[PDB]
Amino acid sequence: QAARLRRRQLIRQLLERDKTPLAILFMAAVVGTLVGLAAVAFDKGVAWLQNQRMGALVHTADNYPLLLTVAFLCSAVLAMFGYFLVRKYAPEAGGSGIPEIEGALEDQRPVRWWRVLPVKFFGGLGTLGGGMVLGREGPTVQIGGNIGRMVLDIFRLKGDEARHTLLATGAAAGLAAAFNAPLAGILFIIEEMRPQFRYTLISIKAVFIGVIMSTIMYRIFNHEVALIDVGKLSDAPLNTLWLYLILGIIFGIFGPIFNKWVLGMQDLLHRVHGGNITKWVLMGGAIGGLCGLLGFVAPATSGGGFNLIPIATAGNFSMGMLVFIFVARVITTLLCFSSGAPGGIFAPMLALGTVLGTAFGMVAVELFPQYHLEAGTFAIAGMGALLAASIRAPLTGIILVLEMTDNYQLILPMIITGLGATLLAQFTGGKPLYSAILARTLAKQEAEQL
Amino acid sequence: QAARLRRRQLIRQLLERDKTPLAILFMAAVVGTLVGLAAVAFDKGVAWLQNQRMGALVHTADNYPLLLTVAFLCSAVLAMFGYFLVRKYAPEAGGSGIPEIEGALEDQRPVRWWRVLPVKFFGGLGTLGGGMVLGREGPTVQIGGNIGRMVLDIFRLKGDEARHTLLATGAAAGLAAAFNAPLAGILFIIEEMRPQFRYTLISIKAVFIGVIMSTIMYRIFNHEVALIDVGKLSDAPLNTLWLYLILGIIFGIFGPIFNKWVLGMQDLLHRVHGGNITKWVLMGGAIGGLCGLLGFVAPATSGGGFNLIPIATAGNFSMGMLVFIFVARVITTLLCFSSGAPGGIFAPMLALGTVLGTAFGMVAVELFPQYHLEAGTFAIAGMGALLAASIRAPLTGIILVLEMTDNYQLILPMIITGLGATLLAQFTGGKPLYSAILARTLAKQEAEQL
Repeated sequence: QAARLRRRQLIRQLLERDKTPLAILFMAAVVGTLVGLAAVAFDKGVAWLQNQRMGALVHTADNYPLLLTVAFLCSAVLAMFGYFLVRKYAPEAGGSGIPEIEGALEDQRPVRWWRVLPVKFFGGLGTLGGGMVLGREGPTVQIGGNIGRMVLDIFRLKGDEARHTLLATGAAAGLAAAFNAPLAGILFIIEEMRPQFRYTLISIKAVFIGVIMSTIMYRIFNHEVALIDVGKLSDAPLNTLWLYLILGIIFGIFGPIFNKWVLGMQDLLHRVHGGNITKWVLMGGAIGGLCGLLGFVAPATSGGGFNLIPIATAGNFSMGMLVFIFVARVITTLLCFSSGAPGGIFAPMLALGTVLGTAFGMVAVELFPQYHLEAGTFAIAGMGALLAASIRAPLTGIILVLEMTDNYQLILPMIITGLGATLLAQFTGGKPLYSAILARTLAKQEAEQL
Repeated sequence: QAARLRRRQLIRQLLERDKTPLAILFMAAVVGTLVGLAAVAFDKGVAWLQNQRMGALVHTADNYPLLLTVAFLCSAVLAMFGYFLVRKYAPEAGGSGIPEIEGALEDQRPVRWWRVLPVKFFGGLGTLGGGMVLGREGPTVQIGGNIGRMVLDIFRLKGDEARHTLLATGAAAGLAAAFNAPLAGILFIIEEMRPQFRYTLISIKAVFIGVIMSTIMYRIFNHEVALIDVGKLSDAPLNTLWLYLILGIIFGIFGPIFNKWVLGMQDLLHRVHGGNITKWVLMGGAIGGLCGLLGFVAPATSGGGFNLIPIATAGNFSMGMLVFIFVARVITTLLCFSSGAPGGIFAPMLALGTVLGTAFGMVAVELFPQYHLEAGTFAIAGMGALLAASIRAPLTGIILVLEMTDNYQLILPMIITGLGATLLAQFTGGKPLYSAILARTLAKQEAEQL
């Protein structure tokens, strides 16, 4: 009966497949409407502190000394307000938010919306609005997971089913509304987010419904908008593909290395505030300010990244400038994330990738003039190549780019790259940056209950 | 230690995540090169029997009586040769091939490439080349799974890991090269194909490598080609979205109903050959011929579907003609699939969807002239809407369309439809057509070992 019994199960299971209680759906449908209706508010707000912080630089646009200082001041002030809410009211909403919600799907590091919501919301609203090199996924994904179980508790639903689900959708609807990438939002909650070592109980269809409602919300407000807009680029002939493997490899070897820095520098930053709820808040206002300053002198180095970059570059920067920008951001990016302020490195890793990808093309363009190349295609190929080597979630990367870049012509080179970026990132022993961070924020949670 | 032990595991697991033995990869890399190099050969061949079967209709293009008969004759002959190889040498390669490979991932209905390969290959090469309303995924996906374990056995690899994997990739690389849809190929092997009631042991990254190599093969041969080509259509403003829900609902209620027919008519077809390895082969040559005839008089009703349809329609058919075509194909489609000849209903369900979707638009166009609508967008919305309600695998449907239609502008309406197509397809109690077929081909395998 070992073999002949499985059948009696499957057949009862197959013909019973796709089980989703109408309440989990109608509910995920709500998590989406809110998680999304949240990001639109968050976003439009972070975009307002940038409008104001930029409005004060034309009021005093007479003398550079004052200007170059109010700049540093506004960002430093906001970064403060930020690191504060995090350090005092909920040290959980510091950093990204994915590695955390990602744990909550394994049932650990529970979710306390009652705090994290208004914290992460205003905290990040501070850091991002400051003009720091932080992406806005972290906040939305977390605020999302939270807006998730918040409604799980307000309507008190039972089972692991409705718990794991209503959370995941809040997260997908999160990432989705952060980039207006519904497809990328979903594929994320099932290649990354979700618990990876044992069957899950998340209902895809519930996630879907979430993602849509969230995406609809984004469309409702941000009418006729595209975060990144590059036209259509050249095509990528077969006799060119290999070049994208080479690039994938480079992203591969670099991917892990970057992790060591991002990961190992949130240490060489803990040895400057030691946990001091203020020395920390001051250190933050410091780098936060540094950004506001860079925001005026050489903006290529500050900013949430794509705020102009993937575009201004997928077309025309001097080889050197690229290199500068790359390194410049490599720092500022770590500096802001590693410190521990609200906001993720998802976005800024898109920028870095785009810049590094461009640079590669730059070179390939002049070495094989027999190919008639446009550096751009290499910028798009390597846009999510860093995600692929660092947080190691290619599919979500590939679809996410295609989602907001719209050049399916390059779908092949895009994979060829991102795929080799996960290989050379394994044979060099790297780790899913988002997990390696859970491990840390978990093993250092274990040796603290003794 | 209940709670505090899980941690000691995860942390050992997290930091150990992404385990893939270099041999499984290098191997999947081979399954892809072959599974793909197989479809290109299969395809180009099925396209040749259509060139020849069409070459004989210009040799005798004088008199309609002879013409209208050699037409029926060639198809009837080929369909014969087809149902034969299936009935005599391997009754496993009859029907699609997905419900079967889909079982092999649960470990049942084992795979015997030594037979099924040359059978499904030439068998379908017969049926499809005949011009029957059968898609070419079935054959490739199966021939793929088979080319899969074939190399698992030729190189004899161990574990459930390398078995489940090398199979799945052969399948993904299958679907992938069948539509030149790498992304759809992958998302399929993880929303459908794969065992759904317990953690799997398939290595995504292995699948990836397969899909690519397969897709590269397709590009290697079919240079500058697109199976379906519709330009860019109008955009889909917010004040229009709901219309696509309505459509999703309709696809929802219809989805299951169709299943009952496809499913319940492979019965009202068994009562005409009773298992007779010849009455069957004759019944086949019959409907197979019927197609060759329709292939000349009203082609909208025969053919693998998109062979002109999703295009000639995503633009201009009379409301009625659509209706005709819809019903006409509804039959011919079942008739060919249900009979039990090699070839799937994946493709033909795209056609039906496109026709039904068009029809919906047709109507919506003239009812809300306040919207400035193009029926087309509704054709694309509902292209994979049948897949969504019938085989109930939306994500694979949505990406598959976008993959070969290239209108991301409609990504929202595409989901809004396909999503509502799985809801109204649950609240009406339908089942994953691909599973319901495994159940059947499994429970009738159990009551045959007594």
